[PDB]
Amino acid sequence: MKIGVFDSGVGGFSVLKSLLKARLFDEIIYYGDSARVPYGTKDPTTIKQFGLEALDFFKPHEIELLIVACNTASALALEEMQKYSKIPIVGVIEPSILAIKRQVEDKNAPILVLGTKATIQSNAYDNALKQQGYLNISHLATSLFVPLIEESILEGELLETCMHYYFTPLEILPEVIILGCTHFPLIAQKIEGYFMGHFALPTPPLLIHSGDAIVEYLQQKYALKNNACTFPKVEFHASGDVIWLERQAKEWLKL
Amino acid sequence: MKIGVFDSGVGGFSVLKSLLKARLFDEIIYYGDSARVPYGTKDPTTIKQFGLEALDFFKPHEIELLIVACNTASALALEEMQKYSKIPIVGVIEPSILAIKRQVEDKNAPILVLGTKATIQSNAYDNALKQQGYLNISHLATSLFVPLIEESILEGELLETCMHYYFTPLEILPEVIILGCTHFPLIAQKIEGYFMGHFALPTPPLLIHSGDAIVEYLQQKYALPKVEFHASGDVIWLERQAKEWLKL
Ligand SMILES: CC(C)Cn1c(=O)n(C)c(=O)c2c(-c3ccncc3)n(Cc3cccc4ccccc34)nc21
Ligand SMILES: CC(C)Cn1c(=O)n(C)c(=O)c2c(-c3ccncc3)n(Cc3cccc4ccccc34)nc21
Ligand SMILES: N[C@H](CCC(=O)O)C(=O)O
Ligand SMILES: N[C@H](CCC(=O)O)C(=O)O
Repeated sequence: MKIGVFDSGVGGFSVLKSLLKARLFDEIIYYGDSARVPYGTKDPTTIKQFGLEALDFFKPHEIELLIVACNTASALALEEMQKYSKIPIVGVIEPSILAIKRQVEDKNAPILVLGTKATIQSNAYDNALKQQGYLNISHLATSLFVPLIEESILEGELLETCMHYYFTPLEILPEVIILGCTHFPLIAQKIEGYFMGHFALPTPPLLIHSGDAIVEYLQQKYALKNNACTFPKVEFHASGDVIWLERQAKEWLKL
Repeated sequence: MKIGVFDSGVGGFSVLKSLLKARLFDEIIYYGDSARVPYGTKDPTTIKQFGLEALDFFKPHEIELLIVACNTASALALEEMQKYSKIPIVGVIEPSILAIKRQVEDKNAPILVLGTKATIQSNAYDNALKQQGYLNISHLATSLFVPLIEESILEGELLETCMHYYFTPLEILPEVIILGCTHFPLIAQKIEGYFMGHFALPTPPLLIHSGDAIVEYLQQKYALPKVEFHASGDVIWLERQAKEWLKL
């Protein structure tokens, strides 16, 4: 089985890592639109066209399924992409909704959605959760987390101050935190730590990881038993910084 | 004269404002490639191509001269753009070098260049300054300044912490600081306040503004109001910003 993975850049690596461990596919074609990253600060119209152009990139690769690892693209371009695509396209939003549905029985549990400005503004998460019966939903566009993470500021006073900037205004004790952005898993522990040290939470909140969530979904939906190639063929492509992207793949994914 | 102004997005407003105040042109065609901003975080080969493509946008407008308000595009794509352009293309780097020549007589004056990662790695300013005889040139990529400014983090603890993160490691105290990025003028007084508050200085460092520098050059070189906005991203948003901040 040969599939594709699309993201605005290298961020999607966080989703790809999960996919690789789950041995769901024998071959993966990763494509990052690095020349235009980030997507999170842009509008729906622009994002949708980006999504459509991504489909064009994959046509020669003859993939049988496309994973939109980008949360922003999943929120703004997924519907349009699915409209014209002949192969199934799976985003990272619905899988997380289902993940929450399975592990969060209390419909009143306070849920906090974190993502880019575009993702949050879209209310993609909020709407899906409401449809599933959840009644305590809060969202925050922690936009600066993206560039900080890209500069590798994964700890220290600057990150702490940035988290403080976004989280201080919160008047809820989150029991569930959605890491609704490809970049957020890289500071998940820091985020959990902030809430445990700045709030009176009795126990750490449940963190929803987009990659683990989509893995769960794919296994069930497509009846995949984790028996694909052990050392799968993976290609990395991008609209820019491709040499760099390949280096990142070897350095962090050992591919 | 009818001219064009190019930037990766809305940032070029810092230059457009200077142009407008100087009442130099009868008509201006502003284009921000907001679908792909930022340029500063990307590699040179990508930025150069972005610049060439920008030229195509202005062709039907029949502009007489093009201003590249973007410091990053000025640093990386200007040479290539001028190669394939018949109309003059003026960037924001050389004009600043000239201003510095006029305002900084002391060749040993410590000069600090601030800009995007791409602009700083190009050594555009350093090379130009070296060529003109300056002996104490420093540079620093204050990358996070761009997104902080776009999110309107123009004061407070977060900006202070970010400036500290970038400035603390400096060993040389600048007497002159070049705001080599469209966004930096929005935190000019804060950058000024940082050095005045962290060191004992009788007078703040001289800040060089890209917009003011290019206005002087244009008046000089060209012995020198309809304004329309275009964008690869949300043009309506850009026009709304123009109405709010430029009253246009
Ligand atoms: C699959 C990842 C969990 C692996 N990984 C890290 O574990 N860790 C710990 C990483 O640090 C890492 C990095 C990394 C490399 C250089 N600078 C910042 C991050 N990168 C590349 C990278 C680059 C930019 C943004 C990214 C956003 C989301 C995932 C990866 C990103 N990958 C990293
Ligand atoms: C720079 C001045 C001509 C106008 N101006 C402000 O004075 N001031 C004080 C502004 O705040 C300003 C703003 C602004 C609007 C919304 N959020 C942040 C900044 N904007 C729009 C804007 C947006 C993003 C990045 C920009 C980078 C450089 C210049 C302007 C930018 N313009 C602002
Ligand atoms: N990939 C984006 C983050 C980076 C961007 O804004 O392009 C997301 O998951 O929302
Ligand atoms: N216009 C850029 C800043 C924004 C970007 O990186 O594109 C500059 O002047 O360097």
